[PDB]
Amino acid sequence: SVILRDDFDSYLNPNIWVECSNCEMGEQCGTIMHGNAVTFCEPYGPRELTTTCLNTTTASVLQFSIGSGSCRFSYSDPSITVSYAKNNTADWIQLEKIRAPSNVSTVIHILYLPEEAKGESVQFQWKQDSLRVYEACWALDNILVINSAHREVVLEDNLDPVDTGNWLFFPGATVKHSCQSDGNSIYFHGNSEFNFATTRDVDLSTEDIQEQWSEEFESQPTGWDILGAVVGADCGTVESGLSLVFLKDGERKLCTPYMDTTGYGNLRFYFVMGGICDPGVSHENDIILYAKIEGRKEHIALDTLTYSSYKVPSLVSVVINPELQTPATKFCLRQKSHQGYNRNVWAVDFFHVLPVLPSTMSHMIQFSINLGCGTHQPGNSVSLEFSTNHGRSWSLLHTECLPEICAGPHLPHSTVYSSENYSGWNRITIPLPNAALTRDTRIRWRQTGPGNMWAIDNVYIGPSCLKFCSGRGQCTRHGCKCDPGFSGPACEMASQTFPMFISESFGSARLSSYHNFYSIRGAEVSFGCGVLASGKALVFNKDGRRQLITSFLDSSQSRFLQFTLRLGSSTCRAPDQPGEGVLLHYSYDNGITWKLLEHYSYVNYHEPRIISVELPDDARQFGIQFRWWQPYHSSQGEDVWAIDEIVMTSR
Ligand SMILES: *[C@@H]1O[C@H](CO)[C@@H](O)[C@H](O)[C@H]1NC(C)=O
Ligand SMILES: *[C@@H]1O[C@H](CO)[C@@H](O)[C@H](O)[C@H]1NC(C)=O
Ligand SMILES: *[C@@H]1O[C@H](CO)[C@@H](O)[C@H](O)[C@H]1NC(C)=O
Ligand SMILES: [Ca+2]
Ligand SMILES: [Ca+2]
Ligand SMILES: [Ca+2]
Ligand SMILES: [Ca+2]
Ligand SMILES: [Ca+2]
Repeated sequence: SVILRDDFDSYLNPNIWVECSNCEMGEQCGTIMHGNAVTFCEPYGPRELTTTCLNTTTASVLQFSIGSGSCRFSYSDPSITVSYAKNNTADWIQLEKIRAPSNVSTVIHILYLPEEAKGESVQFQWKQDSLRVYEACWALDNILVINSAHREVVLEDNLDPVDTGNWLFFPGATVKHSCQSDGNSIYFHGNSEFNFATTRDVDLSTEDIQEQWSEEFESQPTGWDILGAVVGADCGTVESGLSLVFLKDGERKLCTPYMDTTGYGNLRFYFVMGGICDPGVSHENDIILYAKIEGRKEHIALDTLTYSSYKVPSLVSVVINPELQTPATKFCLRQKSHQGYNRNVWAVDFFHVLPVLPSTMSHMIQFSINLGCGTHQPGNSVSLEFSTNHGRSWSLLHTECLPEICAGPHLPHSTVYSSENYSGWNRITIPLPNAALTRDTRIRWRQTGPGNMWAIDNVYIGPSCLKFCSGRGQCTRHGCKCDPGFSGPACEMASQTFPMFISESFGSARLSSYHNFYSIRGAEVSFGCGVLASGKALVFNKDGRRQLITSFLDSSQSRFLQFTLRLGSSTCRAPDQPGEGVLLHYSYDNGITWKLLEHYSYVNYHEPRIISVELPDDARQFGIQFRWWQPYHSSQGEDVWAIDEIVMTSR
């Protein structure tokens, strides 16, 4: 899994590092990643850090963080080489050369290791060029050499005990019992620029794909924008048959036609630079991947393909953002610069697109998370992201796509988790998107606020348990571990029964008395919106989440769900912007899958309306919840809506 790892807070460890040249292991420059770093601050002397011998036979990537922290950063100091040597000789071969840190930011460097650096006796060396005074300092932290050999399709870790091989780094966190966890968890105390937990790469590839559109480039395609390319096989087989080989003098650019992407969530293609072809040599030969919407001049950046990452044909997987799911979106690859004909050559093949989620729902992630740890901390929020290029770039695992605002497939919730909406420990269960179903995919939980406390536990990543255990179980390597009171391979058999009716006129001003509802957020019971049915109504006034979730029901013998709704009229001013309407969802797997039932435009309900929703078969279920929710509002006393007289019956 890992050939080398050191955050310098786990011990210099003489089994990892030769004695350094004029360094200190500590906090002389403050936080780089977290805790201690290897710092260089002497005015003279060689500045050098060197590993002991390593077996890099199947080493793929070298990663490290570098920066000046709170120390003086460089304007004119000599640059810093990253090199390797074999057989404990002094013949250092340069891998990369980077200028000494010249901002305050810490940069994470990802280096793809050439073949000649893969051997049985290899060291790596960080060394600053010698002087002819160092006016500045620099520091190293979180050094990692990944192993490509030994590989898994499932990652399971409840930290009891932790498998260190499952994790790269978690800066700001410790594996320990805290935050009222079940045994150990990954606990962030809240002390610092980076606070995240990153998994190792997992093999989430699938045996076949169900693409509905593809381009194989067996002849120059019609309607594309193609500059500087020939249809051929100069770089060898990129996927199958011929490919687009960008070997010409001049501009090298590839653009799809404007496409209807409103049903697509994942763009894929195979790519290679060098190898059989002439390789790129520096980052000016990099490929820029961007998108464009028809009618609008702006280029939406997507990713960058680096000259060193794709020396063999490799799958590139990119998320088509909700802003890019339009009736006319095009995708473009452009090289920055090259050194002439047949120089720094790249090739692409088998462009194809996939839906947001695979039809099979074949893979999932599940975890427990606590935000705040027994104290609601505003601004405490964790984004769940994935990478398919060894951490070079990251994407939110799911991005919301809601009516009017988004034209793509309906996706109600982004994989973002804030303290405002969660209390204590909560289990999150998510089907993985197609774009993450690759062959080196890693996951990370990243704090996006500041000193916020949080923790994660019971992590599962891999093939989906049956029905994601129906929201009533933990998915394990060996199937569902069901919660108390539930049983079966998907935890579908329940011991309790649920009411086959609901009825609420909202006579009580105390939200704590509503046991027929699971959640009442952002609302009060009052006359603020006048009379809807009779007496008071539930008026959604407040800042933050505005939602109403019924308790668990049994709608198997129910025909309709009925309620009175009003959107706006001074204490009930109507929603004024698109997407500020109300959505009705249902879920019968404990909130894993919220299915859209109806959408009430912000433009249609100024006078109270008796709404009667005839239930489709899929919404007549034992153990179901109905939710009314306003995802967007101006969060004051604005865009107010109200509900009253909720009724469901059964025969
Ligand atoms: C070095 O790594 C390779 C590939 O992982 C392995 O076959 C070899 O046995 C290793 N050498 C030693 C001394 O462990
Ligand atoms: C250097 O390392 C190579 C690894 O392929 C080994 O075969 C060779 O014997 C070594 N030679 C010396 C002089 O150390
Ligand atoms: C660090 O330098 C990079 C390179 O120009 C830049 O993108 C970034 O904004 C800099 N950080 C700060 C805090 O200026
Ligand atoms: Ca550290
Ligand atoms: Ca645990
Ligand atoms: Ca082809
Ligand atoms: Ca009422
Ligand atoms: Ca508004």
